[PDB]
Amino acid sequence: KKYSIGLDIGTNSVGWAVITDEYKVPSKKFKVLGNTDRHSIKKNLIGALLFDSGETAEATRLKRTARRRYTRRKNRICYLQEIFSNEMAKVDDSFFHRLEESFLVEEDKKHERHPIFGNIVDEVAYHEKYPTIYHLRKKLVDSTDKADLRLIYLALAHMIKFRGHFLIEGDLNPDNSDVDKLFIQLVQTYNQLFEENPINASGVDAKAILSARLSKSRRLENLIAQLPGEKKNGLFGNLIALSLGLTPNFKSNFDLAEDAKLQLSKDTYDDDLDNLLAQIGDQYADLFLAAKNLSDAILLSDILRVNTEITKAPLSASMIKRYDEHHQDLTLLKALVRQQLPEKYKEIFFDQSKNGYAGYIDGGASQEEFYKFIKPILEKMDGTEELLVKLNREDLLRKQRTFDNGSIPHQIHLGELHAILRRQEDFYPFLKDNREKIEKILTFRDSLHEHIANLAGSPAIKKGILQTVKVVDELVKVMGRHKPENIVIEMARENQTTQKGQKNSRERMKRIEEGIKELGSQILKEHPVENTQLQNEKLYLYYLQNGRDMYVDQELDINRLSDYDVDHIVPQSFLKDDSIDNKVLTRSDKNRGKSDNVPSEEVVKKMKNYWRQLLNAKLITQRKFDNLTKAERGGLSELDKAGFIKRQLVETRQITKHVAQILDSRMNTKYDENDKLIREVKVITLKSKLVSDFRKDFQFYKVREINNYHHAHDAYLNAVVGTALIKKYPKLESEFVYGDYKVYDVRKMIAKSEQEIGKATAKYFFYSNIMNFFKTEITLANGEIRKRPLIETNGETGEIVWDKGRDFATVRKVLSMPQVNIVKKTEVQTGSPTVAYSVLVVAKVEKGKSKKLKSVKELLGITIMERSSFEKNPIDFLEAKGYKEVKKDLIIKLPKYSLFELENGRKRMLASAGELQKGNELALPSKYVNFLYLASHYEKLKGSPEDNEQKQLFVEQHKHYLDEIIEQISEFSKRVILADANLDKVLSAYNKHRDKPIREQAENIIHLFTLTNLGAPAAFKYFDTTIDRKRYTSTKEVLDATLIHQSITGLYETRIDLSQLG
RNA sequence: GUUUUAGAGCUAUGCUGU
RNA sequence: AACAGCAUAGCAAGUUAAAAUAAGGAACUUGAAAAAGUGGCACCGAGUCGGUGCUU
Repeated sequence: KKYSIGLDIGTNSVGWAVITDEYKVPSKKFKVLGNTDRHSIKKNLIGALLFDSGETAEATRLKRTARRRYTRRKNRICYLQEIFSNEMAKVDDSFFHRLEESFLVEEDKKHERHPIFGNIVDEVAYHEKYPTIYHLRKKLVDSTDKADLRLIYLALAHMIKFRGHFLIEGDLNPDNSDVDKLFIQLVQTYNQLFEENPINASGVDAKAILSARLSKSRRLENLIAQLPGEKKNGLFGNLIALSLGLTPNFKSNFDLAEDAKLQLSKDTYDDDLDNLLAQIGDQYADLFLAAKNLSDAILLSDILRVNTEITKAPLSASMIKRYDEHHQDLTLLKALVRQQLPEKYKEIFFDQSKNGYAGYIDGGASQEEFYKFIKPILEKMDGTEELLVKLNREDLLRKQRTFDNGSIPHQIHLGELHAILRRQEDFYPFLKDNREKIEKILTFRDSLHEHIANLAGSPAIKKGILQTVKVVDELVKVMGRHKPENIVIEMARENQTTQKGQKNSRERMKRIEEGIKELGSQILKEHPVENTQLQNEKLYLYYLQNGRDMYVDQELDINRLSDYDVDHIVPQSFLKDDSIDNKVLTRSDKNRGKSDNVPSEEVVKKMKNYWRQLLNAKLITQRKFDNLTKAERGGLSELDKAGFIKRQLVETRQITKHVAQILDSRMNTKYDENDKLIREVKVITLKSKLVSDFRKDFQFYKVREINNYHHAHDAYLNAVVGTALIKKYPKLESEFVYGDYKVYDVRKMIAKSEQEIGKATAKYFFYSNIMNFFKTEITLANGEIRKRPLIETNGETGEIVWDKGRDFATVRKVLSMPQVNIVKKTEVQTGSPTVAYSVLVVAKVEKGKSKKLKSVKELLGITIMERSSFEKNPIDFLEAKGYKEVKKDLIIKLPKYSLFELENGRKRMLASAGELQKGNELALPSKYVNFLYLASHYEKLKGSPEDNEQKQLFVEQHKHYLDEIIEQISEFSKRVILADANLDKVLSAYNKHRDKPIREQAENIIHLFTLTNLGAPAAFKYFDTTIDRKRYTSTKEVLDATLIHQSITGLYETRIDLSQLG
């Protein structure tokens, strides 16, 4: 019908949900297979999937290769031959036959040994007049005389063999060229991916500093001599060092225990990069990928100082100049060494043993070794002017080919192709006809698996992408091959692992330190605060503010933190951002004025001076002070409004764009009479902050530890928000919906007056905050509350979008729904013996002294050295192992984590051949979940005072809710886990500590949820007592149990009963 | 970075041979 | 004499291109495999999902 699917892709889960126009989750029926009679079943459309990482055939069939690029080359040269064949059979004669047979010696040629034309004359003359290829190419470029079709063929083959990369899309231009703008892009990406400890480059002419002709060390040092805040050992210093050709290290910045050396010119680059990334984390995979575009530009600048003409390759001019210089130095050096200092001449030009000059040209000698060897002679030689500096400048006797013929955009090549074709349009009639096609093939650049492998990242995300694609295909096949109207994609942020929770504290500690030493106030001396206390927002802002209120000149008291209030410089009605850059402290928020704009001018005039000594201390940023004094330049403008719109609705991560492109290409396939792509399935991408604030605002709280439902919860919410946005603002689709859409402007979205023009024009909105229509009342910065219509409808078509009374109840029901599927992906592992996978075998064994045989079933563990021999002849294998009369048909392969269930619906998970794991999940009511979260967050409410006090009364009324949650876990434990002594200790301790404060009770109940937690048994702590794990050694009760084959998503289930077999 | 083939080497001396 | 192969003693000089790449001491069905397929529709309820109607 009308429906949608949200997704949330991470390293540990894939969520999925299905909604309708009213935002209801359908509930349907599916068939049951197996051997019992549990025919009736019915499920929801909400679930999640989990898989464990590790080396596996899946992890290998997503690897890196080259043979494929090589065969791409062979098919493209074959295509060249295909194009040339017909017109040569129509122009040349034995042209093609002689060129293929070139390896044969002069007794079986059956033709003439001169492949150029057929005479001995041209042959040597060819390279005599065209020694370096650039001669030939330049000749075609600026020559109007006739040429040989075969020489054009060879030249064209050369340019396509060395074509380049595709790291930049579109035609070349200053936007995607030059140096300074790319440096600006790098610093902007750094300053975006961090919120802390920034770097400001105010109009530094980076091109003149980086493109200057210096050594590989001095060019690094040159910019490092600026940017005071950073050091050469910093991450930025390592980045800039990497993007020139040195060998930096990656140890100290990421605190790793293994040395990491990486170099772009080195062949093994990507393998080291992805190993590093999979070690550290995938959020940082946007800082190295912005230096591979700066090093390319820098090398282009280094090679192309020249550009005498316009219709030439400046690289070609530079290269031919280099060859001429190489010849000239050949002659001079030759003369000097042979004449002036006659000895050692053989040692330099003929020895070839210690890699002299001839050894460097012909032998396996390297440039650095050659320079080291030739240093002493040049040092001790007389008349060495104009030579020594160019030695360590690396510009002596340079080969025309080095490690820099990859860094090379294909636009220069295609432009020279176009120039050559234009020069020779008419002589060959097919050149004009097929110029478009040859351009198309030489610019032209697979399958779903190959595209998934194409993204540069750790294998975890790639596995997640593959599983996402399979989940999408399954979901679209459930609904009768009907395509959706909206599919939101949203990335799952990784929660802090308590390691990065300290590093940010250290960074803000550095901030407060540098401010305190720059200014000189003894705030730290009067009050000692450590990083465990920097986590307090009000305290850290108090230290940021030196201890003085900014709207009124008076010192702030320390121990009256309850009375103070936190405000926003930008009112939340205009923009929703809560970070430190837009949070300040004051006695009361009533000093801002009576307007809704940035604060009044009457305040800034008084404490301008205070704000200068705040800003020059580097403790606040330029953008922060810009928002502080936004009122002096007129106020809010259309450019600023569009800026906030784009910051709130437009993404910056390219990997999300990549996966969105993958799904858009995979699903959207229909076309029209023209060559336009009919985009019937829209793909919408959002940030996490929207859903986070939605939950925080409308009290749909989420807890992660209780069970695995939160992934699917976020999956539902994201699609819910996305459909409302697309249905509310159709014209803003070009901002977040992917595709080549029609651009728009800033004048049509912004009105002139709030109440005098709002709701009186076709224009959408006036307040810059997009998410205001989610709410029912909009609070202003002055205390006035606005009223929104009960039913929200689109003014253009006339269709409703939002129902206040129905949608909230439906969403609350969806969150309170108790039956949500979770599934663990079963896989076979590929690659103190280790068991690859166990087997189930029925056979006859000897029990007693008379060797009397009886048929049994036992769990035998095949080792990793044994699986192939098991495959070849399991009958005699098991006969040698100790079994007799094995049933080949009844032998069933069992991998790790196979689902077994017993009476009363209890489920068990297999861990090894002699141990077991839990296999059931707890379901808890939404009200109890809410109470648990609120009790855990009594001090960390981080909300308005009225909401906070209402919540604490809510907590303190329902003191019995503790009693029936302890009850709830008790009967469930007695039902399933059967750990009697353990329940005995837990309830004894609980009755012991009944009267202790509700807070301290809360997190310890959360800890006690570990017994019901899914996975291997694990120890935990109560208030003061410890509980040790109870391994499930017995493996007999699984013999009469039942096998349930749980699917990839949980939709289809088939159950096999082990009691009937054997 | 690796392996072969084709890019007529010259002058003066001596040697074997067809 | 011409030429091939040798022992000299000196003099003039370098970057392109096809080829090669691994004997290394979830569950089910048809198919070797690439790959094809397998699980009905509405209503009222809601403790791991239940009931009713139509229809395979």
